[PDB]
Amino acid sequence: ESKVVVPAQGKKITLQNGKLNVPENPIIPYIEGDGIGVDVTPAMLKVVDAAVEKAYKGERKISWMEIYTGEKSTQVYGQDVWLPAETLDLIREYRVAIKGPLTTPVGGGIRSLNVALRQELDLYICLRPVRYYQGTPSPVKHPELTDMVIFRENSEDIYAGIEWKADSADAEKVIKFLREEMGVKKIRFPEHCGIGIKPCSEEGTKRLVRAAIEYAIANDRDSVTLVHKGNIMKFTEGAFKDWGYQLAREEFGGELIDGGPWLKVKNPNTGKEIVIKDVIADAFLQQILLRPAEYDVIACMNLNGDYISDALAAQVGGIGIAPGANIGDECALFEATHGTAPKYAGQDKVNPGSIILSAEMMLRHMGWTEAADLIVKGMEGAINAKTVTYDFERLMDGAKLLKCSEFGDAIIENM
Amino acid sequence: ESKVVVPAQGKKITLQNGKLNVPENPIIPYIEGDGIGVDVTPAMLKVVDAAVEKAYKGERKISWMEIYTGEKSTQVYGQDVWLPAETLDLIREYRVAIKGPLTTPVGGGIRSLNVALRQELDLYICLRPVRYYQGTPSPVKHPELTDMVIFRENSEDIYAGIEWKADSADAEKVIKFLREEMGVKKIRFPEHCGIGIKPCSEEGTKRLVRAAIEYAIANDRDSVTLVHKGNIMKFTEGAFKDWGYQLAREEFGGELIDGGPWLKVKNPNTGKEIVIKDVIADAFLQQILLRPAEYDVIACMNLNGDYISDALAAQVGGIGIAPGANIGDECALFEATHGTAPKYAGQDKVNPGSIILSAEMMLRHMGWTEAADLIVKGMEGAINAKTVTYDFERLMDGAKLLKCSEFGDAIIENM
Ligand SMILES: NC(=S)c1ccc[n+]([C@@H]2O[C@H](COP(=O)([O-])OP(=O)(O)OC[C@H]3O[C@@H](n4cnc5c(N)ncnc54)[C@H](OP(=O)(O)O)[C@@H]3O)[C@@H](O)[C@H]2O)c1
Ligand SMILES: NC(=S)c1ccc[n+]([C@@H]2O[C@H](COP(=O)([O-])OP(=O)(O)OC[C@H]3O[C@@H](n4cnc5c(N)ncnc54)[C@H](OP(=O)(O)O)[C@@H]3O)[C@@H](O)[C@H]2O)c1
Ligand SMILES: [Ca+2]
Ligand SMILES: [Ca+2]
Repeated sequence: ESKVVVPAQGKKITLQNGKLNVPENPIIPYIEGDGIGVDVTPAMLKVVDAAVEKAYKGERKISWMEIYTGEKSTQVYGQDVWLPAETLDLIREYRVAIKGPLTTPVGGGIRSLNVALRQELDLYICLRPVRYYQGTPSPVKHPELTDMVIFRENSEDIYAGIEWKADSADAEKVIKFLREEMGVKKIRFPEHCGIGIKPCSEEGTKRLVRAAIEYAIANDRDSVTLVHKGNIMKFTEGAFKDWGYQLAREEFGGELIDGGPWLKVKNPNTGKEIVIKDVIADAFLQQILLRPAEYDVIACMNLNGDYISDALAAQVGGIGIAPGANIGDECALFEATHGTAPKYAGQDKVNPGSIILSAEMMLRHMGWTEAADLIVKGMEGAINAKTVTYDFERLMDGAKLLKCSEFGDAIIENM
Repeated sequence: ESKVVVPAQGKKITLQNGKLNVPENPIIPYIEGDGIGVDVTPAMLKVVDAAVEKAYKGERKISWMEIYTGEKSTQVYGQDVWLPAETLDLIREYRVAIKGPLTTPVGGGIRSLNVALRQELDLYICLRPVRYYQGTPSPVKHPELTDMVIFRENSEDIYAGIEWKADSADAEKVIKFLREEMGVKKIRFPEHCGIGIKPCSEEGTKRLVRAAIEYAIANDRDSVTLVHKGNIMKFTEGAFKDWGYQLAREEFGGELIDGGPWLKVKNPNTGKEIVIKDVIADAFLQQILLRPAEYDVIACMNLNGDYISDALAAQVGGIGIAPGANIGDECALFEATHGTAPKYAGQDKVNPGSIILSAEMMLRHMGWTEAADLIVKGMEGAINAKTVTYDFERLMDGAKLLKCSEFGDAIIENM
């Protein structure tokens, strides 16, 4: 049977014509998450409820509905149930959901549950905004210069999970086919050799870049940068870059700037010129440290987006406070972006900032911008007050050490 | 015919039993490089000659021999000669060589000439040391904490150059084979889809990691860190990690630290315990900013090494002064690690620091440690004197602006 309880009071969010219809009493599924999920999720629930309560004076209220994935799912549904079918059904049915960090088992041939959720629900946009909160300790001199939004492709690239183990019958079969049927001469050592496949498609690329450009338009951003390693991977990474520029030209009236290759796209709402440009991935990892102010919206493939989002989070001292969304055409899943940190689980110690800012993204996605703004306001005030969790406090002079739950309260206090 | 002139005075370096036999008058092939190669290469030649002259009081002298690759090769050997066979022969024959940056053409289906040199000569180690020079402007607060040596695998990974263009007959053929014969269900969009292949082998992994560990032993370093994304790419990146730890156990008496997974390897020369450990790639890009002091020698695959070496160079304000070597069992090629920057070519403007420090690596590789030490000493003094090229000067208060050639002289002045 199902162990999920549909809330008595509460109504389902619907989708008509690519627009969400959010009732005053939306049911929002949430996954508590394993490890420190037990610490950060309740802090998130309280902070969100408070922002919603304050923003709309009791007129609106989320009906939270617990659903399962990860270690907790095995405890609820039994031994080998890490990702129950009903969880996929419920996220699609209720349109908007949030999760803590997840335990994926090792030794049982199971692939990342985070990636499973993204792929099964076709949540092809991994959306990671990275900004600086004044007062956050940072290893760089000018973290305030970083204000970027990463659009990471979620459905393709080496993340597809297509690979075969060295010395397996399947690997030999693939290698045999490549060498004998495809005439491949470039495998340096064809014995005891693992093999992985990297796909990149026009449709996959264009739906991702389309979203990145519409976002820049909607939020009056200054540029979209395609980041790629196309000089070495001509037909995957290079094709991503070419398809990206082509989409700009074909759907958004992009026009050559000078002799190229950059394009200008006219914001139909503000008349601002949005620059469409590109940077090679290795150079980009240097540019985000050396010239962060020159970058805004980023569009890139799965693996590059993984690396870029994490490298940027570290700049802004945001390793434990980086928000994230996974968005598709039919539903969306917001998430803590850190791991399960089991050594601290239950100690009410870790930073709930990441999952709280993903909840800020969730509220904004719902059109509840007022409540979202209150969360941003609360976060800004609490950090500026130097009333923070251990991860910040240990890097600061004369700050005040707060528990996880207490930092949640400090956010509410600063709304 | 050949347009290379073998120097009248000078003798060939030989190799016996994995040990270089370097005469007092070694012939060293060099490739000038395109674009700013014309600026940085002569500065390198002068600085090296001066260090060698001073170190050994005229007893030793390099006989430089120009050889060709890139744009200059087409001017010397004709239209489509970007990489003449003789260049590969000469680098292998003379054992040690150095190059400026290279022009690879676009639009002619030619792959990276840098990668061509590495693969054709089986230079399977890309060696990139990253340290801080006092006085260098840096975007981070504590660049002095960064002192790492990157061992980047050079012969495998997606760099192999194995891929087919979307909509090509070959791509369809591969995709057909994967779906129908291999039962692949994970290609999200199989139409208009480019495909690349990622190989990783036991032999490829182990020769790279073996070198990294022998280096840590020889240079009394504190740890070797395997960096990988093995949680997503189990059979390539994950296999690299497993093979790395296994090599440590099997060849260097690595023993479990606590419950693992880290190992300790006893330095047979100093008795120091070298830690063998591992970090996931996205987290590692955060750790190099947040905990740089915890890292020393790094061993990783081709693409990850590309990104890591560049991200680290940016930390230490070393984007134009990062040295690099490509080392195999039979020869070695030292290189400027920046591009050709054609907008400045011939202006005697850019930083020759990168190619000069690669020449420092070359001299050290030759066993000429005294001359190498003089280059390090000169570089340290010149930068500390704030007498530097435009790339440093523009980031500094009250420094003195020097031309490329003049910075070369300043290095000599500080020896
Ligand atoms: N099979 C599983 S579950 C698996 C395995 C590997 C990777 N991953 C994935 O890779 C990512 C990293 O996970 P992981 O397991 O390797 O890292 P974790 O062990 O979960 O966390 C590593 C460290 O990050 C810091 N940290 C994490 N969350 C924090 C918070 N909210 N506040 C303050 N500090 C925090 C803590 O650092 P300090 O100890 O220094 O304070 C913690 O010890 C996650 O997305 C995870 O899903 C998953
Ligand atoms: N087909 C070819 S040749 C190709 C194409 C793409 C990439 N690549 C490879 O990718 C890497 C980057 O090359 P690229 O062509 O994209 O970059 P480049 O145009 O060669 O250089 C880009 C910028 O880097 C800075 N720079 C480079 N060398 C410097 C030095 N010695 N001193 C001071 N500043 C320096 C300059 O920045 P500022 O203008 O700000 O002062 C320069 O404008 C190279 O390894 C290259 O081989 C090659
Ligand atoms: Ca990540
Ligand atoms: Ca590079």
